[PDB]
Order: sequence, then C-alpha cells, then structure tokens
Amino acid sequence: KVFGRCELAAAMKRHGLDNYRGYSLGNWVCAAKFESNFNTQATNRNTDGSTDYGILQINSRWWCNDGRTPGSRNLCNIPCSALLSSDITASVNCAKKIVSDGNGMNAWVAWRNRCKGTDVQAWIRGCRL
Ligand SMILES: O=C(O)c1cc(N2C=C(CCO)NN2)cc(C(=O)O)n1
Ligand SMILES: O=C(O)c1cc(N2C=C(CCO)NN2)cc(C(=O)O)n1
Ligand SMILES: O=C(O)c1cc(N2C=C(CCO)NN2)cc(C(=O)O)n1
Ligand SMILES: [Cl-]
Ligand SMILES: [Cl-]
Ligand SMILES: [Cl-]
Ligand SMILES: [Cl-]
Ligand SMILES: [Cl-]
Ligand SMILES: [Cl-]
Ligand SMILES: [Cl-]
Ligand SMILES: [Cl-]
Ligand SMILES: [Cl-]
Ligand SMILES: [Eu+3]
Ligand code: NA
Ligand code: NA
Repeated sequence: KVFGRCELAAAMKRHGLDNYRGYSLGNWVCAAKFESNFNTQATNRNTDGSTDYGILQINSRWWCNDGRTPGSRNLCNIPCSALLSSDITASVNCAKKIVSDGNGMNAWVAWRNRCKGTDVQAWIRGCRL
C-alpha cells in the first residue's frame, strides 16, 4: 500500500507514534517519506546482506527474521514480511523498540540526513489530526 501523507500521519498518530520518545509526528512522516516513499512494500538490500523492509525500512540484521541474514537477530519477534503489510501495526510497534534503544531516530540514517534539524511540522501541515 502507498499511503497518502495525511493518511499515514493519522495512522501513525492512532498507533501512538506522535511524540513517542519525544519525536513529533512530523519526524516520523518525514522519515517514512525518505525511507519508503510511503510504500509499505518497499524493500532494499544492504551491503552486508541484510534487507530493510516496509514504510520505515526496518533492518533484518537486528529487528526481524527473513531467513537469509545469517548471524542476525529478530528483536521485534516478527517475520520481516509482516513489515510489508498494508496495516502498519507491526512496523509501528517495531519502530517503537528501535527508537528506544539509545540512539533515538538516528537509527534511521535517512532521518538523520534529511529530517533532523529541519521544519518537520511541514510534513503534517494541512492534515486533520
Ligand atoms: O502523491 C502525492 O503526492 C500525494 C498523495 C496523497 N494521497 C491522498 C490519498 C488519500 C488518502 O486516503 N492517497 N494519496 C496525498 C498527498 C498530500 O497530502 O500531499 N500527496
Ligand atoms: O497534489 C499533490 O499532493 C501533489 C502534486 C504535485 N504536483 C506537481 C505538479 C507539477 C507542477 O505544477 N503537479 N502536481 C506534486 C506533489 C508532491 O511531490 O508531493 N504532490
Ligand atoms: O504539497 C505537497 O503536495 C506536498 C508537500 C510535502 N512537503 C514536505 C515538506 C518538507 C520539506 O520539503 N514540505 N512539504 C510532502 C508531500 C507528500 O509527501 O506528498 N506533498
Ligand atoms: Cl492523505
Ligand atoms: Cl511535527
Ligand atoms: Cl536469518
Ligand atoms: Cl534470497
Ligand atoms: Cl533474536
Ligand atoms: Cl519468522
Ligand atoms: Cl494502518
Ligand atoms: Cl532521543
Ligand atoms: Cl538498526
Ligand atoms: Eu503531495
Ligand atoms: Na506535532
Ligand atoms: Na518471527
């Protein structure tokens, strides 16, 4: 599923991501735009052989099981395919674990490089939330 901007903002808010660990909703929408273009079916292979999955490009090196990342962990206790669903629940619940691990949203390199320190509220401007 390819979400609309406000559509994704509303889903993320409903699932408790607005201000989670202090990150306002716009930060999460910005991250998703540059990680996946709001497409839940996004995948990308990393140089180390792990793969990133879903709207927030969650990595199989640590967070999910894809059966093809030797030596990896599955800290969200989910198949990586769950992260591609039209329902963002699994991605949101896993993102909450990620952002709580100590480095906040710097875990998302695209957030650090394209969202951090920018006017992220622009990403939710005009939405009925
Ligand atoms: O493709 C776009 O740029 C786009 C698509 C959008 N939508 C909205 C929907 C309907 C939601 O139910 N689907 N794509 C919304 C926006 C935007 O708010 O800038 N932009
Ligand atoms: O309606 C939109 O949400 C929308 C329209 C866009 N455009 C761009 C053009 C060309 C110039 O007028 N026309 N609609 C571009 C985008 C976007 O990149 O998010 N969004
Ligand atoms: O005007 C739009 O259609 C629009 C503006 C957006 N943004 C993003 C920013 C932040 C920095 O450029 N400001 N407006 C994002 C989107 C979209 O994702 O469809 N659409
Ligand atoms: Cl929308
Ligand atoms: Cl915001
Ligand atoms: Cl594996
Ligand atoms: Cl393969
Ligand atoms: Cl594990
Ligand atoms: Cl599994
Ligand atoms: Cl959803
Ligand atoms: Cl933080
Ligand atoms: Cl990570
Ligand atoms: Eu648009
Ligand atoms: Na906000
Ligand atoms: Na699993």
